[PDB]
Amino acid sequence: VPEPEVVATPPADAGRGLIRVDSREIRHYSGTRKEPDYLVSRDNGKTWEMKAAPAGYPPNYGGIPKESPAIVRNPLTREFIRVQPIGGFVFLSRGGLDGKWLAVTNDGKLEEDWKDPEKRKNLKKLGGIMRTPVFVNKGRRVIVPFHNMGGGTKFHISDDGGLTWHVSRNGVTSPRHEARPPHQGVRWFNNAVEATVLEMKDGTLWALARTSQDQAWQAFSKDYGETWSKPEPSRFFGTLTMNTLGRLDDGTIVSLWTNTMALPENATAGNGTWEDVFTNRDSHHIAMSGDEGKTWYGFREIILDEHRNHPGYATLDGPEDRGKHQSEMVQLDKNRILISLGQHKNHRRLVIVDRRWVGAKTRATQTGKDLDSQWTIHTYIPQKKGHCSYNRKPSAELVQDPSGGTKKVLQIKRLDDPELVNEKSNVDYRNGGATWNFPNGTTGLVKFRFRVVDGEQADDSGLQVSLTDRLFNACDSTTKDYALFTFPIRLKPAPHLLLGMKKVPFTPGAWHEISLLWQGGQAVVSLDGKKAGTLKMANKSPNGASYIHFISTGSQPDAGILLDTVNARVK
Ligand SMILES: [Ca+2]
Ligand SMILES: [Cl-]
Repeated sequence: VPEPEVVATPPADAGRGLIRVDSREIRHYSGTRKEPDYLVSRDNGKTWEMKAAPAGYPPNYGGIPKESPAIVRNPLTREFIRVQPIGGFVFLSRGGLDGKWLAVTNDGKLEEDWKDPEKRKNLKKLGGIMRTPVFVNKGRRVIVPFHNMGGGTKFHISDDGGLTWHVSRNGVTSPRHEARPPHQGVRWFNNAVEATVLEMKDGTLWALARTSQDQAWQAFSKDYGETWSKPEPSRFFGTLTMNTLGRLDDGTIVSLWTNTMALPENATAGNGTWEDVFTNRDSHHIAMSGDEGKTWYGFREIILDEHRNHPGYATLDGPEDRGKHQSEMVQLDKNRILISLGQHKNHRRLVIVDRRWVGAKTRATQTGKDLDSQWTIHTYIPQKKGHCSYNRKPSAELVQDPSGGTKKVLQIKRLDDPELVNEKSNVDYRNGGATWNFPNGTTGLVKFRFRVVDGEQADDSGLQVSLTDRLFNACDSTTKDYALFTFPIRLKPAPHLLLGMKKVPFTPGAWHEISLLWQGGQAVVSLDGKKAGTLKMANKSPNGASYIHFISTGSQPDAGILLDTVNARVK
């Protein structure tokens, strides 16, 4: 069963503009300010080329150059509706995407002659930053989520195919972040923004929205979007990144999001009215549910950002926002889904994912072979660069296997690098680390092979090992406080595992295997095939474990430990 496959770079940041035309043709429109165009696949998503749009397709009067308008098919008429991410007009098609297009007027009529500037003055303009129109109530209503500068998500609502519009009575909100430890400042405040909506089988609507909390928040509507329930945390971890929900032909729900935890806010973060830095946008994830969201599986990494370790990350080809957050999906066939994801022309991708891969129960890795594609190891140079970015370094390096032979293995240690410190922001990212994804499970077995490096060690040198339910940065020493299960490997006074107050010795100069067998609220730890002790769950999870996280613990430069293989099996 195939791993995720990159097939192209979309012509706009992801999240809007991907649209199926027929059984073989799929398009991704653009935000171009010039003659409209689109990226097109004519082989159901495998290969792609740019094409100019025909003369009757409207230019982008609103929007912005890096974002396409949203294009959605009306399920009753099979025509299309188009809205921009911001500004511009409401366009409806007659005769398809390459047919005639009409703009909605303020008086509920349709305007054919929209290339006349004077006639554009009386066209309907929907306010706010908009996401994707969705058709609900047996196709008879269309809703467009939007947010303004402060009051949270609300919905533009039309009951006549988009000709006339009103606003929902309420929408979705979420609370402000508080500067409590480990935070030294406030996260940029987003009040339940950038919502995705799904119609559930019982007619209820589910809205899932981006927040300043550790997870997306959600609300539900029983009246097709007019009114919404009290907002609550969702099961999808992530902060200040976008969620997308969709449904496959057979009823299966798909959730796409960036399943990450940002580094704690530092001492120069503002009052929350603006963002200082993004440290959580270098991955994208997928989970699925076959039972209307009662249970979920997957939580797999679709892709890691190829540039994530780079010391020029923030400023290569301009300073604008980049990464793997934002996404849109189109099903290709029973087993395959096409996803557009990310921001910036060097980071944006179109990727094909297989559902059988989402449902897999095992994964294995060797650091020397798989570092580039599978391992998050970057630390940050904590100096603001570009638009809300930091440049990076790899925090851990491959070295020869001390035993001999051809394996390269990962050295995880406390770095001697003053560039990873910012005194005024009061942050220090010199502890190297590494983290790796596997399919989600509430029960599982993970095994890893490690060795103490033969050299000088500090008094607190070692490795904190954590099982987590989202991706924590390699250099984040607070991971243990949020982990499902966690324990330290200590190198001094002599090497040992610490399980509670139990010390379990092991030898230097030799490879060792540790296994973690978890079930419910307990994890059994084994060393070289012998039971070593049992760990109580530190944090409950709505989902289960889907990452193992390793971080050095030394406070002075040390030699650290080597990491070779990791294997996971879940049930
Ligand atoms: Ca911040
Ligand atoms: Cl943003």
